Amino acid sequence: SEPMRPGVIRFGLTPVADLEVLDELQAYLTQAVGQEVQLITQRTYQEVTALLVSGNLEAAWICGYPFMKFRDELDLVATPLWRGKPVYQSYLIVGRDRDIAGFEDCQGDIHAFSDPDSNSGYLVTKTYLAERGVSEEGFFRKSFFTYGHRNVIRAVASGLADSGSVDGYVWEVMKTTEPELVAKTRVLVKSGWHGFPPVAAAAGQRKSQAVARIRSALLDMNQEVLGRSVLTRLQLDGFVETTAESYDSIAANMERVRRLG
Repeated sequence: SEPMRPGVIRFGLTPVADLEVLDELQAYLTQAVGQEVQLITQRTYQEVTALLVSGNLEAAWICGYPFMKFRDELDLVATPLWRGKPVYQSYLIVGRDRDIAGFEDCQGDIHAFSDPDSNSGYLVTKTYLAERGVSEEGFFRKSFFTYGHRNVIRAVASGLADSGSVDGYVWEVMKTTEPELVAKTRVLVKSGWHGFPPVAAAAGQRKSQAVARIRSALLDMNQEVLGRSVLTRLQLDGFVETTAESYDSIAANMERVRRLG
């Protein structure tokens, strides 16, 4: 019960954007919170979520799947707004010129998933498979993790993967920033709408001044020039408060996948 506190406010995420964007987000959070905030990048959602649950981050930008997986150990801070709504889709992508009708035609593909703890990069496609009585090992000739949504698009564009499961927000953003790369892909399947990947805190930190200041920095991010500059680079509109109810559609798919196979 001797308290442990960090030397600096730590904000965890996966590399969701270019280094210049992340530097600008770090600068914004430092400015809004009124003291140093350090961005801690990890490769995987397992890594970021584990650091947050164990009290080695003040907050983290995670995914609805890891959030619902550790629902009792985590509190929602804020949900991003994209194209005016706190929701997104999983895209199943193939090569631009690939001649197939739908999901069934992907049998025997090499498939690129993003991360085993990603809603849009794994769980949605896993739900499509499980509903039809198959797993990735049975349906695909090979499946692998890229540990990055932009990397799924690169894997399909380069022809190393026949198909891929990607965050629809990331595909739409990349279409504007790297149009010649994304033009080598097309969307075969769009999923249902799910809660946009949220910012969360450890359950034992509701009272925390650090979490309160990070929450305010996110909700008030449009108030100042630097905040609006970061949001413009992310193609996000801001952050809103949500309840766990917003992530019920992801919880439902987790329960479905658990009950099947």
